[PDB]
Amino acid sequence: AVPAPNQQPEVFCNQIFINNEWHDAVSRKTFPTVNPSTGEVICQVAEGDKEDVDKAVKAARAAFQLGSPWRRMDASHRGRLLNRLADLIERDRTYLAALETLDNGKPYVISYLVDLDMVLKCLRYYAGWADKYHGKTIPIDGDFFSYTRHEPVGVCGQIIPWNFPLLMQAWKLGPALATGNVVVMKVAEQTPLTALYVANLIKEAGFPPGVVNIVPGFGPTAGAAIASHEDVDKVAFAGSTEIGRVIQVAAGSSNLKRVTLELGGKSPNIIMSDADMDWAVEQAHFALFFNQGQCCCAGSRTFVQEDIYDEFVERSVARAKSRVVGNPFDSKTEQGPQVDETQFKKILGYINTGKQEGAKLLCGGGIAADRGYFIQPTVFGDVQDGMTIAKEEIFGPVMQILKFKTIEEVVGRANNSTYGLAAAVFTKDLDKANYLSQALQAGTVWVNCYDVFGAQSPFGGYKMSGSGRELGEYGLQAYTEVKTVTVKVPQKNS
Amino acid sequence: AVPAPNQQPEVFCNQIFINNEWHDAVSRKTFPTVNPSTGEVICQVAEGDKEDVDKAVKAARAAFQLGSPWRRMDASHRGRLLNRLADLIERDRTYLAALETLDNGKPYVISYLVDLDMVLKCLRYYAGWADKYHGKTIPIDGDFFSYTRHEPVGVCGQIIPWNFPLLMQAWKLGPALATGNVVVMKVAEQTPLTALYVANLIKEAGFPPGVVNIVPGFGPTAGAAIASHEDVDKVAFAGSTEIGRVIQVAAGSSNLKRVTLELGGKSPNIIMSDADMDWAVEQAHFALFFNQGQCCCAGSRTFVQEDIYDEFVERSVARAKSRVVGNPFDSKTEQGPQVDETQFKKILGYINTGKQEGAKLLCGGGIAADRGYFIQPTVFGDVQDGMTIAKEEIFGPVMQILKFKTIEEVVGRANNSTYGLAAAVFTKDLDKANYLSQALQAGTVWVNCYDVFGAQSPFGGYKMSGSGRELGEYGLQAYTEVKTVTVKVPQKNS
Amino acid sequence: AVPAPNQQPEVFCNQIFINNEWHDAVSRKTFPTVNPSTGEVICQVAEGDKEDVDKAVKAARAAFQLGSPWRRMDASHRGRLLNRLADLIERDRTYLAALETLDNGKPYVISYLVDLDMVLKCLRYYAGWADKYHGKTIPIDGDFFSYTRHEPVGVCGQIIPWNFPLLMQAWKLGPALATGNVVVMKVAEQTPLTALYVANLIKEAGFPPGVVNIVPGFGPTAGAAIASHEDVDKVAFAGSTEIGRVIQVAAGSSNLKRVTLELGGKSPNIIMSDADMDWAVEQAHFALFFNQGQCCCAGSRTFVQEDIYDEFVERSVARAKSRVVGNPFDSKTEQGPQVDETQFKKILGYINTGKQEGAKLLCGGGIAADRGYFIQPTVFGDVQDGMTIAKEEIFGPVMQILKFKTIEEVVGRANNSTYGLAAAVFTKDLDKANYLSQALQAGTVWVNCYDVFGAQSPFGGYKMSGSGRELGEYGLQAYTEVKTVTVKVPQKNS
Amino acid sequence: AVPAPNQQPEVFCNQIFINNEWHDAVSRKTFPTVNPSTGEVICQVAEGDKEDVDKAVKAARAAFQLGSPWRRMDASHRGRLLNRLADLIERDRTYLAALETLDNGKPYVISYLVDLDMVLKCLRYYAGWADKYHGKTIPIDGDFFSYTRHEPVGVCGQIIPWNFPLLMQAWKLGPALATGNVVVMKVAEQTPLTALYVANLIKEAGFPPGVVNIVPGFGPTAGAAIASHEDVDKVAFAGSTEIGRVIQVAAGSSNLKRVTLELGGKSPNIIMSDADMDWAVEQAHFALFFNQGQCCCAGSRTFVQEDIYDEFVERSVARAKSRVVGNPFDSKTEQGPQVDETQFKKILGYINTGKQEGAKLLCGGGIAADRGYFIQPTVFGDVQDGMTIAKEEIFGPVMQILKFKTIEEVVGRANNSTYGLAAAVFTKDLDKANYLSQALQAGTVWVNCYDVFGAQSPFGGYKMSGSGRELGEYGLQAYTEVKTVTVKVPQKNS
Ligand SMILES: NC(=O)c1ccc[n+]([C@@H]2O[C@H](COP(=O)([O-])OP(=O)(O)OC[C@H]3O[C@@H](n4cnc5c(N)ncnc54)[C@H](O)[C@@H]3O)[C@@H](O)[C@H]2O)c1
Ligand SMILES: [Mg+2]
Ligand SMILES: [Mg+2]
Ligand SMILES: [Mg+2]
Ligand SMILES: [Mg+2]
Ligand code: NA
Ligand code: NA
Ligand code: NA
Ligand code: NA
Repeated sequence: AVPAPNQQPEVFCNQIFINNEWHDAVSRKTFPTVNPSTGEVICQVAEGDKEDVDKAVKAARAAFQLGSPWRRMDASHRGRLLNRLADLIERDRTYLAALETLDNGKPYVISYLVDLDMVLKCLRYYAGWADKYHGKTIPIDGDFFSYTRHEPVGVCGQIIPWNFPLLMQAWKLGPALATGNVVVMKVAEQTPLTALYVANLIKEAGFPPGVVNIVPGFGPTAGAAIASHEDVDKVAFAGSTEIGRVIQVAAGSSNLKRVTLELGGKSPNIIMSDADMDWAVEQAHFALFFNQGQCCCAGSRTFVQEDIYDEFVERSVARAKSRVVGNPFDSKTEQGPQVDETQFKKILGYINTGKQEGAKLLCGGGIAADRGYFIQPTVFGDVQDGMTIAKEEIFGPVMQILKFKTIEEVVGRANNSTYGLAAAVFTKDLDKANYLSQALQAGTVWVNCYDVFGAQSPFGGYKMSGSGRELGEYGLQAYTEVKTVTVKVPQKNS
Repeated sequence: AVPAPNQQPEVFCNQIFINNEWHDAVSRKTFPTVNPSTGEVICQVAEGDKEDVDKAVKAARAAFQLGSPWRRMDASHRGRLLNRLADLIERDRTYLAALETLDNGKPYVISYLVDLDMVLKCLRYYAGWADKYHGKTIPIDGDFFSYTRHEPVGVCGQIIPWNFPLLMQAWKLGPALATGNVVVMKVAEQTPLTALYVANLIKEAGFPPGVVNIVPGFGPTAGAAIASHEDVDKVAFAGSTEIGRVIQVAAGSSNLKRVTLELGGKSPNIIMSDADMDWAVEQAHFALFFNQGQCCCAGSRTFVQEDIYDEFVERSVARAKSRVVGNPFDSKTEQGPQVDETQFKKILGYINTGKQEGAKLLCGGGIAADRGYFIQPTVFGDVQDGMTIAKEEIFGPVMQILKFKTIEEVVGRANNSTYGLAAAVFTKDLDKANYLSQALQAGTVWVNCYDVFGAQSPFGGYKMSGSGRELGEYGLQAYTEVKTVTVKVPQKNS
Repeated sequence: AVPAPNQQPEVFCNQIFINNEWHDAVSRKTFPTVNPSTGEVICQVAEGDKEDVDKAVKAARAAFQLGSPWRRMDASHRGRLLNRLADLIERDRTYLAALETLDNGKPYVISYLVDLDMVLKCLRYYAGWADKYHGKTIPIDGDFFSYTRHEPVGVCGQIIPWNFPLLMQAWKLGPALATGNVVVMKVAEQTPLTALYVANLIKEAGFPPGVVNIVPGFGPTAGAAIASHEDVDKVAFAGSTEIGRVIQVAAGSSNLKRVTLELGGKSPNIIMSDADMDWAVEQAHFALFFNQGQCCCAGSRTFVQEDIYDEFVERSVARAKSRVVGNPFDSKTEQGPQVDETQFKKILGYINTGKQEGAKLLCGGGIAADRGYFIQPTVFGDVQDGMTIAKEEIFGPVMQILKFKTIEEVVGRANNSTYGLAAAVFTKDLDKANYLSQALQAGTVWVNCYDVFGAQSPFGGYKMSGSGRELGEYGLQAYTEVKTVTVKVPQKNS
Repeated sequence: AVPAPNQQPEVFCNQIFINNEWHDAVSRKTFPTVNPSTGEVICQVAEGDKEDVDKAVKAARAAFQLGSPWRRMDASHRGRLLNRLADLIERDRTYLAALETLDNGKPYVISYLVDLDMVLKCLRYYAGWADKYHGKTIPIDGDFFSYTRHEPVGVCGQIIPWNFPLLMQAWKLGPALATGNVVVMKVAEQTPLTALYVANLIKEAGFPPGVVNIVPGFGPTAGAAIASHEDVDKVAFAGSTEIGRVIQVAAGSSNLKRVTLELGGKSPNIIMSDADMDWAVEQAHFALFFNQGQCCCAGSRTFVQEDIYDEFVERSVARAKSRVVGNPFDSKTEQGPQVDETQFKKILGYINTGKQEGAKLLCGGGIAADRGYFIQPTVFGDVQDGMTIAKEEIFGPVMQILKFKTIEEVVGRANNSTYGLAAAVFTKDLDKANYLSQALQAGTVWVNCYDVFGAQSPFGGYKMSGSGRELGEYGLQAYTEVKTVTVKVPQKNS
């Protein structure tokens, strides 16, 4: 059951979070964050820049000093603290879900039942990892005792996007804190509010000052300051490919900090002719339109086998037409607005391109309301591989349907991409399922499902969709620095 | 025993190795490689460049295609092929040890008993890993079966330095081939010969064409072409910090290939007053002077507790004065020449630097012979933390001895460095050992020993000494791309 | 701080727990449980036998059926329930600590600060494992996909002793429940009360009926019924070597159920001449006297190097004399009574044997009070390896101090035992600690400490002290049945 | 190709193997081993008894002493020695195959291409494990460093059966030796010869004296001596359920040695109506008839969906009717004789019972030759779950075919067995494959294949088919004893 939202939740936190305290920017500058449903300013937010990052990194560095409360704390107690954070987030769930919706635009029902659930499950999962990521004892040649310590990497810069503000925060904080790192987080200018409120809960949970610092602000300013910082040990970036490149170059040009990236995709969703029709149609709809189409791994190339194409297309158009666009706080609403005017206008431009390049417009194609950034659920049929809308990440409610004949054809066409974040296969055949799931060059392959995230199972890109993995045990790798200790012993025995 | 060397081994391979075949550069250009003991040209070698790299990468890509012999091959069979390569290397051990000495300058006894031994152990270790690096089955929420595939990362560019030509080749090839990758290797222009001979053995072992491709040539040409290549999935680099940066920048500016790095160090070797004096002196000598000082993890800061400083220095100077410099094919020789003229001059520069900034010249400090690139074993005493010779990698037979009072003091001074590749502690005390091994910010901490490498134990840098780890199970992480497969099932049960 | 105890806590649960309900024994029989401080009956408890075990196993089996709530439950939710259970135990901590003291005899301060803390930590540790114990994907030869499912073993019979009633229940429930198993637990007749109260909390926590079943009763009846049962898949037993044998025999004679055992010990505690004297003496006191001497891994052979023997003994005797025996509810009490009259009499008999065989009685030797099962802290000096008190587990406040000369000697003497549960080494020397910890034939070796249990570190016997390990990741092995699934695929690729 | 066999290979080894030397039985008694194809004696073999076992155990215990060659040997070198043993077995492959066939009865082509191949692959697989089975470093609470040593279990008794003499030896020796254990092996009285020759190869490979000891002889004599021995640390037994009980009982009644068992099966092979008919018929035939039906995990309940029952049965009969029985040395022979007269008679007895209990005899059912233990490939139709031949392991060329309607029905019928060694599923449907592999209570589930063994994938029984797993990483668990070392440190940091 979903509790009634406060459709205008109060903002308590809108500043820079350093040493468990709230600070204005050194410059005293602020920036507006907008409600995408109305285009109205919610409030002002402190505009962190390089000087503010510097304060945060110093705070983080001090928290990480040998002998500090956070360094000496039992690993099991890091788990306790993550679990306490989860509880606090659960206590403030109704509030946080409404705040998420206000700033981001996604339906409140979804914020509550999906985002907040996943946030809670991610943190509780990683709480369990805190005291279980063992190093090794190693049967080295000669008279030595050799072992590894799994130590934290240190000061971790974490730059996150706007599409799942709370969940992305949890994805980054969970594994970092489980392994005893400290954090300087740069949240998206489009959606700083919920992450800032969680910083209040981080302090309430009992985390030592400087363990988590949050600098709201812009990319080329606050973001780049972190990526280029001489005392940040590790950077994790989620967002556009373009800025992914900027991050890796910044790391190379500065102190050679360790780097992981989660970037976009143009993920293919493959519907074989022996698929369950109703299930396939609904899941393809979900795969594309989920979160206003603002999902890294959106199924934005829907490949359909020729024998079922006409039927699949018909049922897909009908479903897009029935999809309820409106006020995210209304319980009927399935699709809220796009995050901002920039994305709003980029999506419309993609639709213009789709039309002019000869794809068949089957429904939508225009603005869904005269207020806020609402776009009609749009479906293009007879899409070809060379078309812009088949190549570029649109990040909106714009569906691409492409026809194919053979299993070998679809494999090569799905893989003919410099992206490789995810892929999906809809089929009842065992061999086809296994053939495709092996042959597909993607970080995740869903079979008869889509967008199934589990804190237990890793996620990340092939090719230019990123590097490294998040979630599961693998999510701990990039947050661990490995030390070998090799000790001379009187006489080594098995 | 050691078999008598051929002091003038014949060169059989001096071209570019692609698809198991020997090729001239497209340009037909060649470059001389020099014997550092005599300063004379050994032979000419094909000068690979961008167009040659492109050929090598295309061949590697072809060998990596789905359904190729190398992709279809049983994992256990990759292990078989690695064990065979090792057998052939051992067959040619005496020849290869001489050729290594000729091209590189290190003592033949060392080439034979150390380098070649470690090459064999590395390959045989990784052979064993071929069919054991499991993925996971994962108890994900909901009605799903979730698992991961550990796939190869793909086309792997490997750019290696000159200080351990054969050993670096093996450190790179072992884990890459064990996990089913394909390789484009750029060997050092100073030392191309031994690795080109190994390529012949790679063909003899039965490796499919395109699996290993070797392009000798220079850095800004051949190496930069690998680093910037749009179809190289992963690059591994070992060398200078300067070029490390370039590599990471080129990776970021191109296709976001995955990057691991092994760079310099200024590793602290800490001698507590309770250490075994005779042992610590001899091991501190080895820690610095091993391989003409040309070791990434050389113990180039010798911190000695004040109570034993005077005696420690006296004994170190006598040991350095006794160290035999000469023809590396002569069995009495402890120390051969530096690798080339560039390094020779660089080291002479650092020696003069040390004298100018007021470090106490205790022995050596000059050119050791007329022909070749021989330098006297040199010891500086009363070295201070702020001195350039205390901060910068010298990569020559130049020893720094520093004085400290307390264990807390020495931790801070050892850690005060942008480098963090290795460290060592000499002590009889349980608590001192554990306190320091924990506190030292280094990839490897040796206790009462130095330069102890096991194929089983990982090695790599903290901070600007690099990122990632080689050797052990950890050496397989960077050579693996992870894929999650999540499958809808009728009813998930435990 | 420690909350004031209720010295007469009320009993709410004293029946058989099956399907989340309380039941009398089918025979309607009850047995008294006694307060060992007074010798007086606390209450009657339902006396379970074969008929009751049969009901419990059937409930367990039904709860374990494919498609049941417990089988379908997300592994992450099993973790939620374990965490909920821990929260509930924490809510009732002061009550549970007082009931533990009432029934067992251990000091309330210790029940509260140690046992209850460890219980909480054990369950919260295993909660985190629930969704993390991955199976494998395996690169088998040929055109196959091969993986392992880690399934629960099934119906687990758990027979637990009286010395740490709540803690042993947690050691058993944590791993078994985290892995999705179902339990029939036979608690000790001396200490059934606290475990029965926890069953109320298991129900309250929301564990499906039949998942945990608890049958109080005697050993030859209820316990043997579990061991011999044709539908119990796995038995874990903790107690005497003698009953350990009965268990393994019963399992081989019935259905070949899987068996793990934790049995007695005669663990050596080795004090080298370079040990810290004050610390060594205090820790050797703790090592022996902890929990009224009633600890499986009690340090019951104190080997002291001859040069420090005289002083060590003198201080140990002083410490044993100052040790406060009395009412376990009084804050000053260090030592409570022994658990029952049988143990009481057995210990006094072992004291007699010590006097008879010519060990030097240095303090204690008799009863400490005229009411309750209290025994004086007793120290024997000059113990010899052949004496009964040096060979057999006494399980009481009786300390054996033995003299040795060399490290080689003490290794042989320490390992000359059919037991091998634990051992310790007290020394400042790095090499001695490494030499000894390698050489000692024991499941746990402590260095400069004793009785350091962590939920993270495994615990278990060598030789006749048992088999298999509890705690840590290893504690899940016995609760897992492994299934290989091997699937034909069109064409296997790496 | 397959090299021509020597049809009367010479026996070089027929004694007891202790300390790398050949010994007569203390009693000087011998027993004959018979060629099952002719019924004639091959040679006499030393008849080992209790006293011979005592000698062997003492040799093994001496080899296992701390500081011995076997104990001090580098883990990597144990690997080298396993690899050398494999090389020697391959050298002698053609002879061993012929000798295997002479003593066992299986076709020479199978001996050469299957058994010998698998032996080589198993030994080489485990050679790679030797230096890779790491212990753990553990982030325990408090100021402690805690780690685990993976030490060998010790003296391992290994009692093996007669169906895969050479393969079972490798399955036991591979993991035991990889982890540094020592072995007392008791080979089957029916097939002692090939194992004794391998012992000669174990000496040639360089294994220290006492590391592997082999005692030929009878079960209630030599086998029981091993199971009851006070100085054997671990027993592994493969054979009947009946003796499996005896082994577990003896372990319990003696020194509480660790026990793993691999016992019988009545494995279900389930053919869904959507299976590939031609493939399933052939694989069902293989599943049952392989190795003269003498396979632990034989597909001895063939469940066939009603819609395809008639055709499947017809095709099965045609294949059984044309299966070539004859001289195992003839290239065309698919099926040799049963191993001995006792087996011969028991199988014919089961054929009688099958007829008597109302199963439809469709082909075969009698003796195939007038000398040797040759039985006609026999197929029973319309088998019911209640029939003896549906319940008991026949271990011969006797196929049972049962009819089913629904997937839910077949699950209950398959699992209604005290056995659970293996199962198979033949279907083209994704969901049915996943539904069944999860639901079936068996240690291995094959999908669209059968008898797919890989050194990489674990094998072992559920229920009364045994406990523990052989092969893969899992096969090392039983050969490892875990030691925790927990060290007090001045100040624990992450
Ligand atoms: N699953 C298998 O791998 C397997 C193997 C062989 C036999 N079997 C089953 O057992 C039946 C009879 O065969 P079997 O009698 O040759 O097998 P078995 O179980 O009696 O003997 C197997 C091994 O154990 C030894 N052994 C026999 N009695 C022993 C005892 N009392 N104590 C210790 N060791 C003892 C034997 O010498 C042999 O080495 C067959 O029909 C078959 O069903 C199963
Ligand atoms: Mg941008
Ligand atoms: Mg350079
Ligand atoms: Mg008893
Ligand atoms: Mg028998
Ligand atoms: Na906003
Ligand atoms: Na050279
Ligand atoms: Na009691
Ligand atoms: Na025989």
